[PDB]
Amino acid sequence: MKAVYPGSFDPITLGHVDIIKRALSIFDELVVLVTENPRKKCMFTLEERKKLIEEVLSDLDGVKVDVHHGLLVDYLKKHGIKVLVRGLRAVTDYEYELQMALANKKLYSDLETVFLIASEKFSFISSSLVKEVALYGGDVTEWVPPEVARALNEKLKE
Amino acid sequence: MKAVYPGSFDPITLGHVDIIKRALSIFDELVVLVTENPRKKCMFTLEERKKLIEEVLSDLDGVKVDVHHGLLVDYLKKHGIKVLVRGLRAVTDYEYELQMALANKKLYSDLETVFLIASEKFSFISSSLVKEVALYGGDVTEWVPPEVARALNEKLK
Amino acid sequence: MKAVYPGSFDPITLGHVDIIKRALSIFDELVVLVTENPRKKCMFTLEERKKLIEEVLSDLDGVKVDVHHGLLVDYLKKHGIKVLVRGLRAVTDYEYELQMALANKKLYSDLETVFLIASEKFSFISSSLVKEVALYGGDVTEWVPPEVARALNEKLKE
Amino acid sequence: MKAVYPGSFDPITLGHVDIIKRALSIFDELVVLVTENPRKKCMFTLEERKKLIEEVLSDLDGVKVDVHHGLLVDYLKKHGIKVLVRGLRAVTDYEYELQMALANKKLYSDLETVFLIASEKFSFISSSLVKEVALYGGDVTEWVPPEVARALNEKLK
Amino acid sequence: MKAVYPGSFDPITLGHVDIIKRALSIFDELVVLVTENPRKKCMFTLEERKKLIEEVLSDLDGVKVDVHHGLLVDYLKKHGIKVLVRGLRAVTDYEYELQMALANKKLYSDLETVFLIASEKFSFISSSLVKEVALYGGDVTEWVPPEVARALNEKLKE
Amino acid sequence: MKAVYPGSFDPITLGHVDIIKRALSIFDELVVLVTENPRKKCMFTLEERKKLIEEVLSDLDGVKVDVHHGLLVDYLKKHGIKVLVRGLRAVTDYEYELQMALANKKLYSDLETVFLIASEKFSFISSSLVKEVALYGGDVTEWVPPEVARALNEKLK
Ligand SMILES: CC(C)(COP(=O)(O)O)[C@H](O)C(=O)NCCC(=O)NCCS
Ligand SMILES: CC(C)(COP(=O)(O)O)[C@H](O)C(=O)NCCC(=O)NCCS
Ligand SMILES: CC(C)(COP(=O)(O)O)[C@H](O)C(=O)NCCC(=O)NCCS
Ligand SMILES: CC(C)(COP(=O)(O)O)[C@H](O)C(=O)NCCC(=O)NCCS
Ligand SMILES: CC(C)(COP(=O)(O)O)[C@H](O)C(=O)NCCC(=O)NCCS
Ligand SMILES: CC(C)(COP(=O)(O)O)[C@H](O)C(=O)NCCC(=O)NCCS
Repeated sequence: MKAVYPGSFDPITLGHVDIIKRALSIFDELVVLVTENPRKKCMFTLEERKKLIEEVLSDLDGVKVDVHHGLLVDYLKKHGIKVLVRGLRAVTDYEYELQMALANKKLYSDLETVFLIASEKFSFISSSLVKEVALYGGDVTEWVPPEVARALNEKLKE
Repeated sequence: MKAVYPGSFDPITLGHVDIIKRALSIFDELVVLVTENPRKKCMFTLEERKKLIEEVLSDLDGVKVDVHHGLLVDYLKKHGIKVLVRGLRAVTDYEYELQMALANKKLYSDLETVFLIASEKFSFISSSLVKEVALYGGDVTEWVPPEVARALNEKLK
Repeated sequence: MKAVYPGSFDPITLGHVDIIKRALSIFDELVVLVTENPRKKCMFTLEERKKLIEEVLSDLDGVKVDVHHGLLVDYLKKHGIKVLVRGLRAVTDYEYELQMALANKKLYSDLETVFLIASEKFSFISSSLVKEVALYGGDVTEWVPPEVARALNEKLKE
Repeated sequence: MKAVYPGSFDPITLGHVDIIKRALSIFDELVVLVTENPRKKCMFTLEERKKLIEEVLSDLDGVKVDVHHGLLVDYLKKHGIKVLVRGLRAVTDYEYELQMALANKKLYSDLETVFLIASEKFSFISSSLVKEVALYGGDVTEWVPPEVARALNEKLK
Repeated sequence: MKAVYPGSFDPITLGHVDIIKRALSIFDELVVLVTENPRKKCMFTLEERKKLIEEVLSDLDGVKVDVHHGLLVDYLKKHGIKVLVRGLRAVTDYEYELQMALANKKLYSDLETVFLIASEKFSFISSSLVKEVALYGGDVTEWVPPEVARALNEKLKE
Repeated sequence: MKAVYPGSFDPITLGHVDIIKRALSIFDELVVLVTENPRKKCMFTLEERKKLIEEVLSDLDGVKVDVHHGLLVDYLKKHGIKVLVRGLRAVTDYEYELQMALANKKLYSDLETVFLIASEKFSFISSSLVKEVALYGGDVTEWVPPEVARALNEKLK
């Protein structure tokens, strides 16, 4: 069965990769969906983020990476996908997640949003933390794949 | 007794209408006050928002709609109003509401901020949700009055 | 207009007294209702609590003190009261309040639960904290009326 | 694929039944597991709760109801089940759920705890609310299956 | 400078040991104070707990282990200690810690309660979790010192 | 022992001054570090903020005021400081403080971030609140030092 893992992935972290790998143990097919969050000004374009994720996930079976500019549930409806996966961390805004899950279900009544728990080691990181630290030249090697560390380093020069 | 229900109402949703109606069961006179939130960029002007609300509330007795550009407690002091009504949702920033209630009371010692609980159906909606969904062409009809759905549709063109 | 301010008041604190005083600015008649909480083992009997509160509020106009053993909304329906007042503190279980308000409104549709915010000075106290400190002989004089400090002291000799 | 939906179910509510029906959209087999919570004193025995749930879910395909007295992950390991399903409400202790998910995953590395969101209607109810209202003679009919309203009625005599 | 690390320590976990080690990098003298929490029924007596802690910390310099049955601030006042150290975890009741810090500062105005953050790995563990798991015969080896795993095993036979 | 109290101090409030005074009873040397928060647009420059704080703390022994534009831990590493002090309020985003403490300790393994509790009177105030109220011409006298009230008044003209 198919699921979508939607997110800004700006950039993708090792926490995200963990959720992807784990989600694949429940859903045979996973779409990692780089989707526009209108409440964020992103560092990387949607396509830059897609290419990064593809490099990073390159030898996982069962995973496809895509981008979406519109209403999330329209992507799912169009492709006949009825499951959304999201990760929950200690630093997650829980009411935000609930609000969106409930809103999405109202817009798409067949939808199920399924949450996995971040492991302890990734429960307090975020893309935002990663970018902030990299932008001041800190080491983010333990939080992101090497592809992403390179990409961040370049963007901090450009 | 008179109370002010202050908010961005950008736009007013069914959750807001519910708090208005319920607040009127306690306070015989309610001022719905469209007030500037300096931490928000608003979709509709203060006056567009007043007009929607007036259309929406248009046969409710006991309600007046107004706008205010300054310090909220100044409106209440000038009009002799000593009660502020606000709604509490599952998705409400509780510390923000407390902070603001306490700051307002510091500024205006006779003030009481009184909170009502949003019903379950409205406890996870907000104007922000409504606008985001409308802006991507989703149906917001379950969350807003039809006057507002119309207004949002126009604004999105 | 009539309102009920229901609670364990076990014992009543200066924080409760503040909410009573403030609620009386909005509601002409206030019933302070000593109500059984089935999730607590109380220190004082319902009647001991009623008596302390009466001593403590003795010269406030507009306040009546009463006790109730049953379903809270039944007290209100019986007496034609449609407003419940509760205080909100930094240490309040917000979800429990919200749950109870919404349950109470499902049981009694005309009901409105209204919340006042505890002042900063009382926003981190509770009857529980008071009892625990008095139990170990600490001074609770800044948190409770003198009558209550007295009653606590006696109870911790018994 | 099999999952276990573990809980006190003391008693089962319409919120739990909703999660069960929805989980069955994802998992082909669901074990509803009446499991001992050592931080709770139950109203009904584990076996009373099992019988109630079996009455309630009687014509749902794909569900089994069972009881477990020990460590949750031991039941899953024993039966080769590697998914746990839980529900998330507005009134859920989030940090408790995370703790327990993380602890269970430590104890059983192949485990995944999967969370579904309770609908708005069921996001502010709990078994504990139901029992407290029932015990004071309040109507809990909109929160529990009729079977459970009956059982609560009897127990309170 | 002297500090007290007060707690139930029922039993001491690796999370507590981490806080102790780290607090010693700031405070040259640390008193680990096994103190009675009246809102808990403890598994081990205060003396059992002291003994376990002493076994566990046996070759740490700068640490003393003690017990206290009364009001915490009375121990501190008696011994001229003005700093209390507590740990903060993702599963900490933050309002309970604040309440108690503020209450303690009210009862002893010179006191400062200082909080350290638990590491990610210990941020979701508690003595309570440990005891629940052990009680049902689960491995708590990664969460407690071996002395404690042994003590827990014995207690679960007794 | 030396500690850094880092913050935007935009502007410094009486709550910050209280944490400074109290931190000085534990740490014989305190550096108040005006540091860039990249998630905020500041009202005052780093140097305006440094100068305010210096006026405000002028007769406190043991305190130095400084500014830093980069990674916070780099300031500490450079100066051999291994303690960071922060304040906890009712209105503090706890998860954010935790996240940053843990991240900082990852980047600088000798570091301890140590938290003091804001007194009740300061537990619901913030520089943001102050700015918002001052902006609308409200009295912020009870929340900031008179030097800061003045500075805010100027800025608003
Ligand atoms: C990108 C995301 C999925 C949120 O993910 P994020 O937390 O990784 O930013 C986004 O907010 C989203 O859903 N965008 C599309 C708009 C939409 O479908 N719904 C918003 C109303 S629920
Ligand atoms: C509009 C509102 C009442 C907030 O309502 P909102 O949550 O609907 O945005 C606003 O923040 C407000 O009070 N605005 C300007 C006046 C003021 O006094 N602000 C300081 C509050 S301490
Ligand atoms: C005593 C109290 C008011 C709670 O107040 P407390 O927080 O002061 O203990 C009580 O829990 C209550 O409302 N009712 C007792 C019985 C009842 O009505 N229970 C169901 C409420 S949904
Ligand atoms: C605690 C509970 C009964 C279920 O919780 P519920 O009461 O929230 O429905 C849970 O299912 C459980 O696991 N009980 C058995 C003991 C166990 O495995 N404990 C360690 C959990 S980390
Ligand atoms: C031991 C502890 C610090 C709590 O520690 P714990 O949270 O590890 O159980 C305890 O509750 C305590 O202080 N006990 C004695 C009673 C007291 O002095 N104060 C509570 C009044 S603020
Ligand atoms: C960002 C901030 C100034 C926050 O302080 P504030 O809460 O007073 O704004 C913080 O003190 C800090 O660390 N800033 C510098 C940038 C940095 O080092 N960021 C990585 C945070 S892990």
